[PDB]
Amino acid sequence: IPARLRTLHNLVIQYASQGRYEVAVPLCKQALEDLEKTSGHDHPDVATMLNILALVYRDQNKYKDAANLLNDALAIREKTLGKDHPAVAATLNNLAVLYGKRGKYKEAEPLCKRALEIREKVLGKDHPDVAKQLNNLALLCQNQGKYEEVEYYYQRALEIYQTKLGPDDPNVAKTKNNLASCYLKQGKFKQAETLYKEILTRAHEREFGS
Repeated sequence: IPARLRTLHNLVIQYASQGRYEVAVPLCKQALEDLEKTSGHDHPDVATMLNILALVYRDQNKYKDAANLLNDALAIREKTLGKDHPAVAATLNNLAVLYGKRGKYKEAEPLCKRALEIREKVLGKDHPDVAKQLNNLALLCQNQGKYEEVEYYYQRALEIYQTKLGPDDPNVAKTKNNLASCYLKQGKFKQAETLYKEILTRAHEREFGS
């Protein structure tokens, strides 16, 4: 991300995190206006700026306002960076999240799957950004009740995370809790209780010393 933009990012998110949207929002909109003046609309820095203001709106739960901006950012990024660029998968995942926040889980799912395929096609089927996207897809299938698909995506992500980061990785514990719940939802008690035992024991192990 360009340097003068992330400084603005830090400043605006600081304001947002104090609930001071009356300052965060004008700063983003003016910065967007001034960016457009310098480089015209179809420029990566404009998409980046739109993503910052979409985050601020999301932080206020203005979900449809945020999607409008990211839909604009997505078209910019596809034209300027390409249909398979990682930033396009980033913008697709955020749109999947915003549609899901409006109960529009059937619109969300293609967007999230595309972001997954983009990340596999760039980072390889084993990258942990793929696991992260898998966790995001799993959560969306859960809100549609597709528990066999949830369990598949969580297993894939647990395997990426645990074979590629530590067994003591925050995400490994996070993905194990998610999958454990999903087993219990399905009635697969002995699979659910196998995972729960691991979580407890490893937690006890972490606090205890050598």
